Parts: sequence; C-alpha cells; structure tokens
Amino acid sequence: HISSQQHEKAIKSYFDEAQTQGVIIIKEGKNLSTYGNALARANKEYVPASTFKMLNALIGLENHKATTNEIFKWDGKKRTYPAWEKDMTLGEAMALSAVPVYQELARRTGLELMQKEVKRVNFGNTNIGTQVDNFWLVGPLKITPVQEVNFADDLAHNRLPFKLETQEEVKKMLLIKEVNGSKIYAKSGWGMGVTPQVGWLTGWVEQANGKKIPFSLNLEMKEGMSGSIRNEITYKSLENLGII
Ligand SMILES: *[B]([O])([O])C1=[C][C]=[C]C(C(=O)[N][C]C2=[C][C]=[C]O2)=[C]1
Repeated sequence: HISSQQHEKAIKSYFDEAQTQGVIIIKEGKNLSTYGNALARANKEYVPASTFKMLNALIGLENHKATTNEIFKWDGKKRTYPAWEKDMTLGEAMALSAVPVYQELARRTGLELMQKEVKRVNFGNTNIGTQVDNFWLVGPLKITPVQEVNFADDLAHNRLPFKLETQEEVKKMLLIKEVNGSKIYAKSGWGMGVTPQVGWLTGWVEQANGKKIPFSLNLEMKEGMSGSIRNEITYKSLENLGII
C-alpha cells in the first residue's frame, strides 16, 4: 500500500545518508527496476572486482581445477588482512573474499581457458587481456549493473552454461543472510585498485516460497567507508520494497 513515489524517496535516501552515489537494480520475473540516488549508473561499466569470484568458481569447478572440499594452503607470506593467513576452501575464500585463493584458482585455469569460458558465458564486456590473475580487479574486464543483475538471475535459475551441479556448489558458497524465512545469496565487490572505487553486492533473495528476486547494488566507495554499508543499504532497500 505504499506509493511508488515513497519507495523511490526512501531508497534514494539510503544512498544519500551513506554519502555516496549508487544504484540498486531489482528483477521481478522479467521486469528490471532501478532505485537509488544515481539512476544513470545502471548502464555504465565498472570492474566486477570480487563479484567475479562467482564466475571464477564456476569456471574452476566445471573444469576440474579444484573441488569443494580441497584446502588451498596459505603459503606463509604476509597478506593484506590477517583473516587470509590461513588455509581455506573456495567456499571459505568466497565468504572472506580471499583474492589470493581465487588468483590461485585463476592460475590453475590459465589465461587461454579463462578467456574462452568468459567469451562463452557472455559476461560483461568479456575482455580479460593478458594478465590471468588481476583482470577482474583493474580491468580490462568491465560489466554494468544491469548485466550483473542478469548474471545473478541466470545463476539463481541455473541458466548459465555449466553443469547444474557446478551451479549448486557455487550457490551453497553464497548464503550470507537468513531473514524471516528468506535467504539472501550474494557476493560483495570492492574495486580497491581503481579510481574511483566501485562497491557491489550482487545476488538474489530466495523467498519463503521459492520465488527468487535477483538484485545488484552498485555504489562508489569513498575514503574510509566500511564494506558492510553495501549490505546495509541492500537490506534496507529489500525490506522497504517488502522483498524481505
Ligand atoms: B574484492 O572486491 O572483495 C577484493 C578483495 C581484495 C582486494 C581487491 C583488490 O581490488 N585489489 C587491488 C589492488 C591491485 C593493485 C592495487 O590494489 C578486491
């Protein structure tokens, strides 16, 4: 019973209050809706940053480059965060957004195979260039927030060109929140090596009854904001629209 005018104002305000510029795109069935305080972001291109982990994992598992239970050893060298100085599964690495695990996986896959799986999946601008281990962080691979939500819609519905079983395994890695019988599956993205910095939270809500509502939040990370603003805004918006 809320006017759409009021949903629009309430969601814009969640971005206004964090003092950033951003958008969240929601997909109900085949219908895309854009909210936020910077609507024109919707079809601009940004690096996927760690959102790429979802595709990177799909590629690695499908092509037998790791298993769901394989433990990637920490090599013992100092890491940018101490939470990374441990051995982990791809799943654990997904939750921690541990890039060196995912770069290990990228190296196993190899530049050639990576390029072909990324052209095959039609992901973003599909260009990975010559560096197998940072293409999703500093370019040249770029994707828009529309493409990101459509990629989430595909994964959520198992429509990507990977075995059903590969898709279920990557989806088990993605559960970040349970809120009143709804489950939020998603991956965060933080473009730290680019100016300005991009922040993403891409996924879908799986409702009490099996409807799945894909979404993609996309904003600018400002000097010392924390990661969880991405989540917080996503959750405020989703609740505001009665999706969760
Ligand atoms: B991801 O979006 O969660 C993510 C995690 C850790 C590190 C990065 C990253 O963007 N590193 C970039 C780096 C390369 C040169 C300078 O900084 C992303």
